[PDB]
Amino acid sequence: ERRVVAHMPGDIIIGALFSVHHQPTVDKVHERKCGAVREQYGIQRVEAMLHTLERINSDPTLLPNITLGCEIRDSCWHSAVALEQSIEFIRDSLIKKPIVGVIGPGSSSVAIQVQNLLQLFNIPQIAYSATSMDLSDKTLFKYFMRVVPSDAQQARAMVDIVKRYNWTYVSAVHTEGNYGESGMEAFKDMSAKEGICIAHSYKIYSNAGEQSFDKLLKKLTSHLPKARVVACFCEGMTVRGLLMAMRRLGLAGEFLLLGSDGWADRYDVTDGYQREAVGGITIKLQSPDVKWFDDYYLKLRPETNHRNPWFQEFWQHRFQCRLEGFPQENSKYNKTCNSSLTLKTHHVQDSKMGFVINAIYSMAYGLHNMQMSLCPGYAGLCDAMKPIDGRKLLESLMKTNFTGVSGDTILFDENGDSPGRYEIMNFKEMDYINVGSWDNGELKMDDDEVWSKKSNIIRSVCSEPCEKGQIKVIRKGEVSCCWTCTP
Amino acid sequence: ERRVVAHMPGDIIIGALFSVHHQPTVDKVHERKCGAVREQYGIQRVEAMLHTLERINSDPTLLPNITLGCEIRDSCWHSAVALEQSIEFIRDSLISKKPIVGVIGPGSSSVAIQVQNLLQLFNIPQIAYSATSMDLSDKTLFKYFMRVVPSDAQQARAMVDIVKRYNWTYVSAVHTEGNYGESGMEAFKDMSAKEGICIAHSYKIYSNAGEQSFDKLLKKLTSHLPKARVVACFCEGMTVRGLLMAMRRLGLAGEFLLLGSDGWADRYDVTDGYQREAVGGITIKLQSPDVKWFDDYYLKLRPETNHRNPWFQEFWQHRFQCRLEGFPQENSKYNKTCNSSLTLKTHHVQDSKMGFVINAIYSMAYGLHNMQMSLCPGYAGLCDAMKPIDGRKLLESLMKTNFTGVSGDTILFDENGDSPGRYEIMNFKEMGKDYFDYINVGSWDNGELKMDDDEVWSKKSNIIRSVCSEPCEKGQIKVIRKGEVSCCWTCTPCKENEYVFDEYTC
Ligand SMILES: *[C@@H]1O[C@H](CO)[C@@H](O)[C@H](O)[C@H]1NC(C)=O
Ligand SMILES: *[C@@H]1O[C@H](CO)[C@@H](O)[C@H](O)[C@H]1NC(C)=O
Ligand SMILES: *[C@@H]1O[C@H](CO)[C@@H](O)[C@H](O)[C@H]1NC(C)=O
Ligand SMILES: *[C@@H]1O[C@H](CO)[C@@H](O)[C@H](O)[C@H]1NC(C)=O
Ligand SMILES: *[C@@H]1O[C@H](CO)[C@@H](O)[C@H](O)[C@H]1NC(C)=O
Ligand SMILES: *[C@@H]1O[C@H](CO)[C@@H](O)[C@H](O)[C@H]1NC(C)=O
Ligand SMILES: [Mg+2]
Repeated sequence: ERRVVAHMPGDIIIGALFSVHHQPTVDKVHERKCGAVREQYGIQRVEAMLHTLERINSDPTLLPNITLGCEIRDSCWHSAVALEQSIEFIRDSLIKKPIVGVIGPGSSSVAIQVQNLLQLFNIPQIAYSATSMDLSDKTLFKYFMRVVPSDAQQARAMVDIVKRYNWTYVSAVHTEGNYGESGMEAFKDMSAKEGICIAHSYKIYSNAGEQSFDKLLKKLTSHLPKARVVACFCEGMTVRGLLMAMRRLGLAGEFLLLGSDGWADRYDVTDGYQREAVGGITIKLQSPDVKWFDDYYLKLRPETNHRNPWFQEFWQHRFQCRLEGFPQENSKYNKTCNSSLTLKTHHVQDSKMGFVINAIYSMAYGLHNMQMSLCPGYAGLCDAMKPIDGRKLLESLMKTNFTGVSGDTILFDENGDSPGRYEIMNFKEMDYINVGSWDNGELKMDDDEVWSKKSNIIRSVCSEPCEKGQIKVIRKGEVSCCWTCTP
Repeated sequence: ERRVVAHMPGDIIIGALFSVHHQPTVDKVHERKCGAVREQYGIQRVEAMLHTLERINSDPTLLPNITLGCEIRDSCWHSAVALEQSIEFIRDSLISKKPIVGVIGPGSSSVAIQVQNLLQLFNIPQIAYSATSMDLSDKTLFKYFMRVVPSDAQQARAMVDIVKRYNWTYVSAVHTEGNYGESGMEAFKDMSAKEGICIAHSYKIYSNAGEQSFDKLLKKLTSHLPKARVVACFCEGMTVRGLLMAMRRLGLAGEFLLLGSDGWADRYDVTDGYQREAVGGITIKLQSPDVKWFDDYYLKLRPETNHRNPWFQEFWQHRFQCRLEGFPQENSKYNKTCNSSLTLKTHHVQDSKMGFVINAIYSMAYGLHNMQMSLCPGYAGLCDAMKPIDGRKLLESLMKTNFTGVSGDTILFDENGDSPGRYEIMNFKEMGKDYFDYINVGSWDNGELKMDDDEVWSKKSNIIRSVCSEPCEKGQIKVIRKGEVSCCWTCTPCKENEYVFDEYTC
């Protein structure tokens, strides 16, 4: 109740919807009472927003004589609360200091709802983790950009990997959802057009159980001789459940798991089942650590950081102590916060931190190019920039081309989507180790590191090529890659 | 004469009078045979017209589903030829094909006066891009005249507020006699006198005499050396250079402060090689940024491709002093032949008032758009109320027009069809090893005068004082009206038995 907002003043104010708290319980959905505080998706991304705007105001090349402000609201990873705060943006325009554009939110569905709201008022929205290829349609989501690649780009990466190693007959398993269905149908179309055959579409949920995973493993073994590669558009723990199935049913290394981004180099899926895990090839989303972010965030102190209102709550929650003498001091904590406490103690940077920073820079560069166009000779905001036109800002943001925080030359296509830049990992008995890269179609790889020799490359084919004497290829009737050699 | 016209088709056609050629020789004024081609005032402004109409037709927000055409005629900077071409405008208007809705230009203020006197007879709105003379401010006499440039009176107001800001009560005045000197000087006199500033004397000097008259006038200016030191200069370009040559000759090196006009704003040919006496002067420059997209268009042009501009072959041959072999408009008497490597980027200088030409074209376009939005509310193109366009209605729309210019300016016209003044103040300072340069010191935006006080002067003591009489002691004031000047008094002791009635008499 009476939600707080971390807002920074400036000549231009950019809205931000971060997931500071967890989504409310099933009970309080009609009440909108968020859960515990979130470290990575919350406080870290809020501080990223704040310090990135500070660093952008510091830069004299980008937006000179203009101050960038923000208004950071808690989305709580739930469509309803995000809609509440987006409505607060829409009314807070009212025309103090209207919101030019919104950053986020996290979830793709929550992003869809926030976009359906914002496009009604011509407010450009840039996402940092919304990947579902439903948002690629710009007739339905006119003002939606994103610095992350769609799920279709990842399915394209898997298609070209299966292509490169001449795997014509492959099985398919996906975690059913708005990600499984999407990635799997994109993979099906792309593979079928490239000349690859699928056994059929297998869907397994993560919370099925330790018997449905075994039934699905047997349904996958029902194609044991011909197919050996299982294209896996799967969540994180779905791969661990299938590795537990490989342990149970004793299929140790009888199949090749082409892992998705859910299982990229995340140890918690393999550890203690590393036996069956060896051999798998996984797609990881290339995300380097933003050094200067860590340098800023790890120095923070609740004694000093007052602009982030959730930082006192976060300090008490992370260290399970009580910030004695502070305004947001909470009881029910037995221990008291020691002055030695530091954020460096077991610090893990946010998964997609680089993408949050890149989206903030995307908004900043769009505003800067709009100022350079509308106000040619002016340094700050001339009368064409007062007020900023949402339509014109969108026009500029669609054209935006800049070099990201990690060296990426990030730019948006006609559909407001960003190019895919993944790195391929192989789980080898030495750990996930890098084996190649995928840059928007350009697939380079270390062929003689995933396999020792050219003979070791597992073959996945339904029917062997017909004899030079006995050539006549005849379609059996069930699959296109299964023929009968007749005279 | 069979003059050629650069015309572009459209649903609405806008006339334009640009100065493609020089004005005819004194002999051929009754013959109307124009001179050499002009790069900046000519070809550049013609291409500006054409490409600006292209870019406006590209915009779906401004005039959607309507095509803007034009008819670009050579005014030759001479009243007679401009009247000829304006007559062709008004007659193919009367005949209907494709009447001329409005005219852009011309350049000269006198030629603008004549063209306006012609056009207003047929209710054709005219927008000027360089006609500044404040004679055109009267709308009872020039009912259909707009202009995106400020009047000369706005510039005199800028000088008045500059003299005001630095407490310069007693200043001398010099102007180049003409339709600009007289105007600016009388406006300055009225404004200064109302603000509380006195004039030492108003000297008028012509640009063509000199080397004796400049020295006599410099001596007449020195006849007030101690009291007055600031000389408000409503002067042409080379008049300031003549006065700097006088300062060189008579050895008055930095004995006076020259408050320069737009004739000498950052115009180097006035200072160069006399930069010694030029240092210190404060000049008003008309803020004109470079139109990037214009250059991007113009510098790519090629006579092999550009056929819509008929003068482009002549211009290509003249600028590069070569011969366009194999072309229809190929001219002899050129010894060299045109190389295929030749580019317009070679020593390119954008037109002085290019932004204003583009802003005038946009003014006409936005006026037409607002007229279409009013007459035809739901319609996209031209309904029957827009067929035909009423000159009176178009004028009504253009007077109310308010839009954001090419450079971010909020261009709008007042009740007198004049635009707000947006000037920038320059100071000629010695910047290091023999590097003399005009440097920005502040801005004047229709009354709002911002400035960098501690950059034109190092300290508050360095600010030159220009005052006739020092303030009288508070006890014994008795300021005496001599009878000749309004603010030049003599401080006298008030009679011991008399009382201090006011600050003027006892
Ligand atoms: C504008 O920016 C310059 C640096 O580029 C700075 O020196 C100046 O103080 C700024 N002025 C305003 C009014 O922001
Ligand atoms: C992106 O911008 C750079 C300049 O920083 C330019 O060289 C490059 O061609 C641009 N690329 C695209 C695709 O616009
Ligand atoms: C206006 O022009 C567009 C093309 O830009 C065309 O599709 C549309 O049909 C036109 N509208 C009318 C009413 O003619
Ligand atoms: C002008 O005089 C007033 C006092 O009448 C003073 O306050 C002001 O600073 C002066 N301005 C300048 C530029 O000297
Ligand atoms: C054309 O230009 C090139 C480069 O400027 C020059 O080397 C060449 O000699 C020129 N050709 C003629 C015929 O002058
Ligand atoms: C802009 O134009 C409108 C015409 O409707 C006028 O009322 C308004 O005063 C103009 N803006 C300014 C700042 O004068
Ligand atoms: Mg900045």
